[PDB]
Amino acid sequence: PEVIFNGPAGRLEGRYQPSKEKSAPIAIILHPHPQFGGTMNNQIVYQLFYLFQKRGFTTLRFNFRSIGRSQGEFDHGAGELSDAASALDWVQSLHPDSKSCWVAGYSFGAWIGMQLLMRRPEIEGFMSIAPQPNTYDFSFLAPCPSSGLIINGDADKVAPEKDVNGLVEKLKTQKGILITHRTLPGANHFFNGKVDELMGECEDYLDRRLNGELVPEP
Amino acid sequence: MPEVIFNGPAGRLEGRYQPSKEKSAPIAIILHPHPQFGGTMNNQIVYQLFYLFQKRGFTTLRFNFRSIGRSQGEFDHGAGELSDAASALDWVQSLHPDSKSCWVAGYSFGAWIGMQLLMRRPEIEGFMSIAPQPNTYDFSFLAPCPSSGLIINGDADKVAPEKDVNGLVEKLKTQKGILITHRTLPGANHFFNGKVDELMGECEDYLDRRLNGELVPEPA
Ligand SMILES: [Cl-]
Ligand SMILES: [Cl-]
Ligand SMILES: [Cl-]
Ligand SMILES: [Cl-]
Ligand SMILES: [Cl-]
Ligand SMILES: [Mg+2]
Ligand SMILES: [Mg+2]
Repeated sequence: PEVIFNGPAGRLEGRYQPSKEKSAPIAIILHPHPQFGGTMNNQIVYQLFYLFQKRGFTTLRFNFRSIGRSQGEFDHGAGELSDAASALDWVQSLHPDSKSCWVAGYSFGAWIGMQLLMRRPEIEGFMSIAPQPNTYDFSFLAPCPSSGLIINGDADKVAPEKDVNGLVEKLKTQKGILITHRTLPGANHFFNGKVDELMGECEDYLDRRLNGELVPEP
Repeated sequence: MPEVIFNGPAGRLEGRYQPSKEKSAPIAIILHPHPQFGGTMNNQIVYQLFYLFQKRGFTTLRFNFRSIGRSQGEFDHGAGELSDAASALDWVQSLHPDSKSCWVAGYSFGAWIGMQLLMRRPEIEGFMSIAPQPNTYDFSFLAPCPSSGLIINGDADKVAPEKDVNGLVEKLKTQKGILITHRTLPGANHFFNGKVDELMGECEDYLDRRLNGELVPEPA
C-alpha cells in the first residue's frame, strides 16, 4: 500500500489500494492544512479512504507537498491542486479503464478537491467535509459540475454554519446537480466525538449514490 | 469555557478545560503529538483521551504546545514543550488547589513530554503513554519511573517499531514498586488507523481497573 509517485515539487508519498474489480471507479482523498494537523493519516482522512476501499473503489490518499515524506514547500493552494492532479494522473495511469472518479476532501482538502472537480470531467461525485468558504475562495464553482455531499458541524468555529450555508445556497441555484448538505449537531471543525456520526452519513450518502439516487433526472 | 487561554513561558497557550463536578477531584493533563505528525489538541486520540478522563470525574485539560494553533512561540526539540506542560499543570492546580493527585496521558511526542513531567511532579500517580518513540527521543531519564501506568503501541507501527517499544518497557519492568501495563495492539500503526476504538477501549479498561485499586503493586 505504501507508494511514492512524482509530483511537480518532487516525490509525493501515498497509500494506495487497487480495486479487485475491473474498471473500478477511483477515489482520491485529500487532507487538511498542516495548521490543523492535516496529513494523509488523520482519522477522518483514513476513514474516508476506508469507506471507498470497502465499496470497491481503487483508492489513494496522499500527503501534500512538504507533509511527511512529500518533498517541497507548502503553498497557498496552487501547488497542492497540482499535487492532487498529479496523484489522479498517477492512479489513472495504473487503471486506464476506470471511467469515473470521486474526490473526498476534508477542510483545506475539500477546497483543493472541488478545484480538481472543476478541472476533471471524469469526477462524477464528491464529498466535502468541513469546507471553509470564509477562508478560501469557492467562487470558481460556477457551475459545480457534479452532485455531491457537503457535511459540516453546527459547533464549527473555524468554518461557521452561516458561511457553509451561503456556499451551499449558491450551489443549490445550479440546475442539474443535487447538493446533499448535512449539518451535524455538536460537531466542531474536527468532528470531535462525532467521527462515527460523520462517517455513517458519508457511508449512507455513497451507498445511495451507488444505487443511482441523489442525483437529478438528466 | 471550555476554551481557555493561559500563560506559558513563550506566551499565550490555548487549551480546552473541563473542571470536575467533584471536590478535590484528580487532574488529568493530555499532551499531543509533534506537528510533523499533525499533532494538535484536537487530534482524535487526544480528544478521546480527554473525554475518557472527563467522563471518569477528572478535572481535565488538553492544550496546544507553543507554536500550535493560537499558542504563541516557536516549537523546539522538547525543553519548551515540557515547560508548557508544567505551566499548564500549575494553571489547573491554581484553580483546583485541593486536588492532591494527577494523571498525565500523552500520544507520541506527547508521551515523551508526559513522562518527563511525571518524573518532575510527585503528585502524578498514573500515566498513559500512547505510541512512545524511544528510538527517536531519549527516555533514559526514567530512572526510576516513579508511578505505575499504561504503555500502548501497535505492532504495525513503522515510526516506533515494536522492538524499540519493547526495549523501553523491559527496562522499566526492572524497576520494583511499579507495574507497567504494556499492551501491543495487532494491526495498529503509529496513528492507530482503523484501531482507535480498540485503543480507547484498552485505555478505558486500564483507567477503570486503576480506579478500582488494581494494576499497582501492594504497599509492601
Ligand atoms: Cl486525527
Ligand atoms: Cl482563496
Ligand atoms: Cl471548531
Ligand atoms: Cl531526545
Ligand atoms: Cl506507522
Ligand atoms: Mg434518477
Ligand atoms: Mg492492592
